[PDB]
Amino acid sequence: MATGDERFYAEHLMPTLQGLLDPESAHRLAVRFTSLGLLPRARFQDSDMLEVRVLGHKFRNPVGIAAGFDKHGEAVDGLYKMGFGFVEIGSVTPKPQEGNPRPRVFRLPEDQAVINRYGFNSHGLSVVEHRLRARQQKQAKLTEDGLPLGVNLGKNKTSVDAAEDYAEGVRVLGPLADYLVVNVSSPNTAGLRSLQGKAELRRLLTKVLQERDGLRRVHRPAVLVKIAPDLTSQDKEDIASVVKELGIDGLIVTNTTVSRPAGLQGALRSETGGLSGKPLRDLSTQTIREMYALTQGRVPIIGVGGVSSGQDALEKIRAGASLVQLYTALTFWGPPVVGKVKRELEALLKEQGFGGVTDAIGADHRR
Ligand SMILES: Cc1cc2nc3c(=O)[nH]c(=O)nc-3n(C[C@H](O)[C@H](O)[C@H](O)COP(=O)(O)O)c2cc1C
Ligand SMILES: O=C(N[C@@H]1CCCc2c1cnn2-c1ccccc1F)c1onc2ccccc12
Ligand SMILES: CCCCCCCCCC[N+](C)(C)[O-]
Ligand SMILES: O=C1C[C@@H](C(=O)O)NC(=O)N1
Ligand SMILES: [Cl-]
Ligand SMILES: [Cl-]
Ligand SMILES: [Cl-]
Repeated sequence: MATGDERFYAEHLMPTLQGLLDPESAHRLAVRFTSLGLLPRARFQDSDMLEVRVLGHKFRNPVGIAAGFDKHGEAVDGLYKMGFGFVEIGSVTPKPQEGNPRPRVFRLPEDQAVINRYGFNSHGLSVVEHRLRARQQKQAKLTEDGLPLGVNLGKNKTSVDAAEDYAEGVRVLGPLADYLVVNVSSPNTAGLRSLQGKAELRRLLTKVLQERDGLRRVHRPAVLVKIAPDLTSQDKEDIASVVKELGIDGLIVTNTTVSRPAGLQGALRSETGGLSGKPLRDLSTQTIREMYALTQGRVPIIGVGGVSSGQDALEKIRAGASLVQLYTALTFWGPPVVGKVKRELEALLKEQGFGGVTDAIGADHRR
């Protein structure tokens, strides 16, 4: 049973490594091991119940790795090996940039949470382009086999024209991606989340979509917008409106939160940055629920924020997500968490009378 690796990781290896390594070192080591395929056995075999068709693609299972883990596209193949149904790399900025000073990442173990203020540390588009080009046909085969690749695009700290930074990303990495994400929801770049005062969001996304439409057909990715959990009701209404009007392909709901929910215990709760993990979970699920309603269920949503179990995944799917991602849970529980979530989700689907993931998408809105 896989529960062996799961328990060993969760109860012994992971807490040991947490005591030995600072969180940024732990991130770097996890990326390096993953990149080399040095992974526990992923004992879980994906069943047909977990397959999802969305965004022009087959997804063998609906559990992805969220942006921010493999920022620079170094570990994509090991992430599939780990059992993820899809991988999102980035955020990638046009020019290389260092990000914020260290320390810039903090664990809140008591809360099963993380706070980060990386500030879009990125190798930049050219480096990532060449890295993805080196495995482009391997990725075409993976995609055809139900294992798509997403690329999350960011902007540089000193850029004078945000829309131009995103357009550069679409031109350079769009041809190498199944989907692109216009991340206008980092907490850690000044001005970024403001990329929604309405006619200006419309202006940005129109430029992005024009650049995407200009790519040759087999190199033309889906375009998604990733939003924060901190938006006003007005901002959410506005985003829904623009997405419908422009024919944006989907939404990623959500990025980290700049809020600090009552009840956090970790000593580092008042560090600046975005909060992820358990305390974000229900805020994210509620944002999914509202965006699904505002878009009439016609816009695919990738649900993200605090997923650590099959129940967490199913709640997001029933709220409206077609796919989910996780990050922070991997940091606490290690690679076995991926099989755990998938096994649990399959069991819950059966118990609740769903034929598969597809049948559960948005199920709460139909009761
Ligand atoms: C250390 C860290 C770095 C991240 N960097 C990125 C990023 O570069 N781009 C992005 O869109 N989201 C970034 N995120 C946000 C995650 O993609 C995700 O939306 C969020 O952490 C919620 O999921 P989780 O609770 O499962 O971690 C980052 C998250 C963490 C924890
Ligand atoms: O704690 C982190 N990694 C743990 C510790 C190092 C080893 C590791 C982790 C998660 N899988 N794994 C791992 C990956 C491949 C093979 C064996 C492993 F054991 C971590 O990784 N990304 C982060 C970002 C923010 C804060 C902490 C972060
Ligand atoms: C970060 C330290 C923990 C790393 C765990 C290494 C497991 C690699 C598994 C290799 N093996 C062929 C036995 O599966
Ligand atoms: O979009 C992002 C970017 C990131 C960063 O600080 O690099 N941190 C986040 O939490 N979300
Ligand atoms: Cl093993
Ligand atoms: Cl409000
Ligand atoms: Cl405090």
